[PDB]
Amino acid sequence: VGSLNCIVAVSQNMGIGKNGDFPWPPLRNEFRYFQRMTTTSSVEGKQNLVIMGKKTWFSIPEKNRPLKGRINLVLSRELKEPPQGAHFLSRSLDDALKLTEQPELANKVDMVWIVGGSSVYKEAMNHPGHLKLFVTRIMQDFESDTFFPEIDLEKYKLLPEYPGVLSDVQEEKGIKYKFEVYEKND
Ligand SMILES: NC(=O)C1=CN([C@@H]2O[C@H](COP(=O)(O)OP(=O)(O)OC[C@H]3O[C@@H](n4cnc5c(N)ncnc54)[C@H](OP(=O)(O)O)[C@@H]3O)[C@@H](O)[C@H]2O)C=CC1
Ligand SMILES: COc1ccc(OC)c(Cc2cnc3nc(N)nc(N)c3c2C)c1
Repeated sequence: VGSLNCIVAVSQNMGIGKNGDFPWPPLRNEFRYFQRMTTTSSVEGKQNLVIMGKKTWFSIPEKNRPLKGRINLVLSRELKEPPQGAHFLSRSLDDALKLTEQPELANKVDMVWIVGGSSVYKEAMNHPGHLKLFVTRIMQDFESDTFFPEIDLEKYKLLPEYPGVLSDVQEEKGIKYKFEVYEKND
């Protein structure tokens, strides 16, 4: 109902996963960042909705599923019902978005966050209108089996800054990374 946003951590080789996991060792503050960003609602009494593919839901450890304080929606054409812990199941990105507009969640959803995987990212990226990409650039190459789609710089503008997102290069476990925000409106 508010903003449509994507959030991803990508290596310099554009990788996002490896055998059901993140291609690098776990970054606990990257994660804290991901939690803070998708969890905070710019409006009282409203909650954010997170959309993810089926493989993304199964890659999150059980202890962490469902993502707390958010409406969790899984995308699948094969599941008959939401996985255990999940709140909604949709068969496509359009229906996930049309549901937002159901008087049910009428006034319950604030921002919508696309949290993975590839398939779900590309399709949000081609979705017309206004969208923001929140990209954590992991500054090294990592052997990966899943990639993030190409960012069209003719459509996406990298922002010079954004409220609540550090602009300095971070370092954890001896790997460097930085946070970026891209905006579109076609
Ligand atoms: N570094 C990072 O930020 C992130 C990394 N990841 C990682 O990426 C991998 C998961 O990636 P990926 O393989 O791309 O998986 P996805 O999570 O996108 O799972 C794909 C499944 O989801 C369903 N689905 C996906 N897109 C759609 C759609 N548009 N409409 C309907 N159903 C859809 C389909 O399910 P069905 O087959 O059941 O139809 C499809 O098989 C793991 O490695 C995970 O750890 C994930 C998120 C962020
Ligand atoms: C251990 O907690 C996990 C493990 C795996 C896992 O998804 C692959 C997640 C979810 C997770 C974590 N950090 C992220 N970090 C960023 N920047 N973007 C994401 N989309 C993201 C996601 C979806 C959380």
